[PDB]
Amino acid sequence: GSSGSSGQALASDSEEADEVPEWLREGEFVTVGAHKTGVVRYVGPADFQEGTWVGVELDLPSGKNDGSIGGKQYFRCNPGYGLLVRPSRVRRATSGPSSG
Repeated sequence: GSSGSSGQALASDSEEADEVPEWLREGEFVTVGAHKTGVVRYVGPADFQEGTWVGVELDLPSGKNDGSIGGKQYFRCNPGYGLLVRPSRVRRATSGPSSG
């Protein structure tokens, strides 16, 4: 068993945490694994859960929390157009190569 490519690249595979990227911030376009795209509206820890959370606004109806969760609110826009996921569930999009 030997393919064309070969070699190791030890980088990150020991300390797995919820590190919050630098690009992550309010007014920043991003995408999710299974939650479509959405702009960041909130970025900070929670009260019910530990770690760091990221409020992503979904232009389309497919979220869970209508701006607030378990009482406490973070962002308000419309019922059925809000969601809050961890940084791990958020990636940079930077869409708009030519058009907008």
